[PDB]
Amino acid sequence: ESKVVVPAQGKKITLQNGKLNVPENPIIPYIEGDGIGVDVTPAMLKVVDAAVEKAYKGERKISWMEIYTGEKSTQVYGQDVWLPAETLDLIREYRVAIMGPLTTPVGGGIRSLNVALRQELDLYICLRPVRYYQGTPSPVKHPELTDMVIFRENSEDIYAGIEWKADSADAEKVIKFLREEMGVKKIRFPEHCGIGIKPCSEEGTKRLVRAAIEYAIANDRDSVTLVHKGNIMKFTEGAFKDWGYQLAREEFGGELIDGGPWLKVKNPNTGKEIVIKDVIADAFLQQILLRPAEYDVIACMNLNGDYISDALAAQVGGIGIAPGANIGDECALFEATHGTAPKYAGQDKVNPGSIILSAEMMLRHMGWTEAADLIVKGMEGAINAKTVTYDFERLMDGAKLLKCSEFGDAIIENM
Amino acid sequence: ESKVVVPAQGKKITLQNGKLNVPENPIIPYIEGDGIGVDVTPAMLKVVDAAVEKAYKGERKISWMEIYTGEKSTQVYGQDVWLPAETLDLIREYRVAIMGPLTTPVGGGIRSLNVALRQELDLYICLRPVRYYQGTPSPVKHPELTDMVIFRENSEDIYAGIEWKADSADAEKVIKFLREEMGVKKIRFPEHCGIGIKPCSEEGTKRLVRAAIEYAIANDRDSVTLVHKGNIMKFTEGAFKDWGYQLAREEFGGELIDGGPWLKVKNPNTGKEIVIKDVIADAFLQQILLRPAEYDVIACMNLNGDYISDALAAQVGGIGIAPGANIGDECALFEATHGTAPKYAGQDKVNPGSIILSAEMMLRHMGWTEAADLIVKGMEGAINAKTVTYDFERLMDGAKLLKCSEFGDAIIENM
Ligand SMILES: NC(=S)c1ccc[n+]([C@@H]2O[C@H](COP(=O)([O-])OP(=O)(O)OC[C@H]3O[C@@H](n4cnc5c(N)ncnc54)[C@H](OP(=O)(O)O)[C@@H]3O)[C@@H](O)[C@H]2O)c1
Ligand SMILES: NC(=S)c1ccc[n+]([C@@H]2O[C@H](COP(=O)([O-])OP(=O)(O)OC[C@H]3O[C@@H](n4cnc5c(N)ncnc54)[C@H](OP(=O)(O)O)[C@@H]3O)[C@@H](O)[C@H]2O)c1
Ligand SMILES: [Mg+2]
Ligand SMILES: [Mg+2]
Repeated sequence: ESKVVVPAQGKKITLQNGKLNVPENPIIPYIEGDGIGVDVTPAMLKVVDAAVEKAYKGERKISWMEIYTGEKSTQVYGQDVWLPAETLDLIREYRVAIMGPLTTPVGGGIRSLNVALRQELDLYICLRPVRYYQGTPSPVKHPELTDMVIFRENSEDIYAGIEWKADSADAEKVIKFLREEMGVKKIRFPEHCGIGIKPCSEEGTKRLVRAAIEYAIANDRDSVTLVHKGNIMKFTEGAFKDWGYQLAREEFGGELIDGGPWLKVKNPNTGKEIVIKDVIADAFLQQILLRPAEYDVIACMNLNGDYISDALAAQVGGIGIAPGANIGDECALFEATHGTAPKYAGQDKVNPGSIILSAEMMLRHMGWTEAADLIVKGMEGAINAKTVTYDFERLMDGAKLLKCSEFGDAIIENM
Repeated sequence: ESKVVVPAQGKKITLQNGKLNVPENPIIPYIEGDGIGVDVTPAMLKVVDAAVEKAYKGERKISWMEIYTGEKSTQVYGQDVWLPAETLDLIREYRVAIMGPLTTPVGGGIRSLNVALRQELDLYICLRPVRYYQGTPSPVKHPELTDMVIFRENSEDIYAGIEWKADSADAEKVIKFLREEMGVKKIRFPEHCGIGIKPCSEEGTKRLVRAAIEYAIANDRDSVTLVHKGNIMKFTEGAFKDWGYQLAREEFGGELIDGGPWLKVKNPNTGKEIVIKDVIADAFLQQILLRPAEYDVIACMNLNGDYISDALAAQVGGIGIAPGANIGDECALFEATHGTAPKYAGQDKVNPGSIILSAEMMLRHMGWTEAADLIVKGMEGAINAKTVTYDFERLMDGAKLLKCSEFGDAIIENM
C-alpha cells in the first residue's frame, strides 16, 4: 500500500543510448533524511527551485516527489521498514533522485542504508568533488590549491559485507578451509578470530576507471591518479592499479611518459595531454596536504575513497558542505554526505551546503548546467559575504550568523 | 658463513621479567639501509654517540654491530639474500636494533622487507609518535596542536598477506568455496576477481590495546582513542573496537562516562582519569586536522595505522623526520620511516631527522632517558635555529642550508 504520491503535473525522465532525456517538468524523487534532514532538505528544495526558475525563466520546473528510507520510513511504512522495496523501484524508474542524511539503526543487523542503496541499485561510482570556496575557514594554509574530483569504486572491496564473527561456526569453517585446504599459515591467531573477505574484479575496476577518464576528458581535467595500497595487497589493490593503467592503454590510447610508469592520454576534444599516474594510499594522504595542486581526478577503491573524500573535505573547511553523488548505468542518487546530527534537528541551525551542492551536481547531471551554475555562484557569493551558518561563523571574525533557512536565502540572494 | 662481526668490547642486553637489563656497553645491531641510508645512518651514529657520551660522562658507550637486510644484504650474502636468517636471529638475540630505509625488490615476490621483519619477529606494536618541532614548515595553520602517539597493530589485518590473483586456480577455488559452501552472494563480479583475507583476533587486538593503555599510564597521557571502521567491517574492525573497550574494563577498571560509550580509566600513579573513546576512521582523518588537541594516544589496526601515521606526519611538516619503532615481547626494531630516495643517495643531502628520532626512541626504550632527552633538545634547537636540510630550507625564508652530516652536527651543537 504505497504512501508515495506521484505528482499530477510532471513527467518521467527517460534514458536512451546512455543519454538522459529530461523533460521540462521532470519528476524527481527525494528522501527528506532523518535528523537534520528536516532542516537542510527544505532549504535545498527552495534553492533548487529558485535556480531553476531563474535559469529557465519559468519554462522548467521540478515536480518533487517524496519517497522514504531510514527512520522516517519506519514511521510511514511500519516497524521494520527501513528501506522499502518501493524506494529502490522508484529511484530506478525515475532515474535521478536526491537524499538527506539517513539514520541506520544499531543492534538490528544493518551496516549502512547508504551502502545498501548504492549496492542494491548498482551505483558503482561514488563521485565526490572537493574544491575550495573563498572565505571558508580552513585548518590549512592554502586550501585554494585543492580542486580534485574523487571517483570512488562503490560496489566491491571490503564493503561487500562478507565476514563472520570470531568464534562463530562459520568463521571456524572458513578458517579451517583456509589453513587445511588453501594451506594458509599466515593467520597469526586463528582462534577467536574474525574474518573478512576483500574482492576486487577486472570488470568492477574498469567500469570505475573508465568513468574517471571519461570525466577527465569531458571536463578537460589535467590528470587521473590511481590511488591504491598495491605493494601490500598485490591482487586486489595492486590489480586495481594495473587494470586502471591497462584500461587507459587499451581504450584511451594511453602512451608511456618517459620511462614509465605514468601514461599520457590525449584529450580528443582539446588536444590536452591528460596524465595517468598512481600514488600509494598512505603517501597520498600526505600528498594532498603537501602538494595538492599536483592532483586532479582521483580513481580509487571503496575504502580508500571513503578515507580520501573525508580527508579532502576537512582540509578545505568543507566537512559540512561536501557534495556527493552515487551514479550507475541506469540511475543516480545524490546525497548529503554528513550525518543526521540529531542534537540539532529541527533547530534550523546546521549548514545546508552539502545537500545544496549535491543538488548542484544533480542539476548538472540532468544537463541543467545553467541552474547548476547559479547555485555555485550563489554559494560562492554567500560565503564570500560572510553571511554563514554557525559552523562557519564560530571559526570566523566579523561574520553574520545565519540560520539554515536564512543561508539558503543568502544563496538565492547571490545568484 | 656469517659476515657479521661481534664487537670485541661490548655485552649483550638481556631480558628478565619483561624488563630489559642494559649494560654500560651494550651491543646494538644496526642495518645501514639502502639508498640514502648511506647518508642518514652515519649521522645517526654520530648524534647518538654524542648524546650518550655527554649524558653519562663516558661511563656508557654503544658497541654498534652492522647487520644486513635489503639490497646491501644481496651484495654481502649473495644474489637472493634480501633477508638473511641470521638477521632475524641477531635482532632477537641482542634485543634492541635500528635500521635505515630498505629496498624491497619488485618483480620477485616480496611485499615489503619492513613488514617481513615485523611479522617474523612478532613485533606486534608499530609505535609512531607524532609531535611538532617549533620552526618546522607545515602546511597547516596550527601544527603545534598535534601531540599524538600511534599504536598500530603490526601482526594481523590485511597485512597478513593472504590473497590470490584474479583468474588463478586458487582464487577460483576460494570463490567457489565462498559461493557454494558459505552461501556468499555478495561478490559483485566473481569472474576475473582477486580475493584477499582480513583477519582480526581477540588476542592480537588485546595485546596491542594493552600496550597502548599501559603507555598512556606510564606517560600520564590524557586519552586513548580506538580508531576503526567498525560500522562496515563489523567482525574485524568492529570487533577490534569492542575488544579494546572490553580490555579497558576488564584489566584497567574502565568505567562508563555518562551514558557511554566512552570510559574513564584511573591512572594508578597520578590519579588522572584517562578517557577511552573511539572514532570512525574516515571521520578521524578529519578530526586530526580540525580538532587535533582532543587526541592523544591512538590505538588502531594495521592498515588504518599505516594511513593515520602518514597523515599526521604530513601535517606537522614531519614527512622526513617521523620516528618509528616496532616492538614485541622479546625484541624491538627502530626504523627510519621514509623511503630510500635513491636519486639523492650519497649526496649527503637528505634529512637524517627520522632515523635520529627513531634512535631517540631506542635510547628511551633502553632506559637511557637522559641521552634521549639530549637528542630531543638538540633537534629542537637546530630546527629553531633554522639551520636545516634542504627539505625544510626550501620551504622557509632566512634559513641556513645544511648538509645531512652538518644537520647531524647542528643537533649535537644544540645539546
Ligand atoms: N548509524 C548511523 S546513522 C551512522 C553512524 C556513524 C556514521 N554514519 C555516517 O558517517 C558520516 C558521519 O556521520 P556521524 O553520525 O558520525 O555524524 P553526526 O553525529 O550526525 O554529526 C557529527 C557532527 O558533525 C557536525 N555536522 C554534521 N552535519 C553538519 C551540518 N550540516 N552543518 C554543520 N555541522 C554539521 C556537527 O558538529 P558540531 O556538534 O561540532 O557542531 C555534528 O555534531 C555520515 O555520512 C553518516 O551517514 C552514520
Ligand atoms: N620497494 C620499495 S623500497 C618501496 C616502494 C614503495 C614504498 N615503500 C615504502 O613506503 C614509504 C615511502 O617510500 P617511497 O619509496 O615512496 O619514498 P622515496 O621514493 O624513497 O622518497 C620519495 C620522496 O620523499 C622525500 N624524502 C624521503 N626521505 C627524505 C629525507 N630523509 N629527507 C628529505 N626528503 C625525503 C624526497 O622528496 P623530494 O624528491 O621532493 O625532495 C623523495 O624524493 C617508505 O616507508 C618505504 O619503505 C617502499
Ligand atoms: Mg565516509
Ligand atoms: Mg606507510
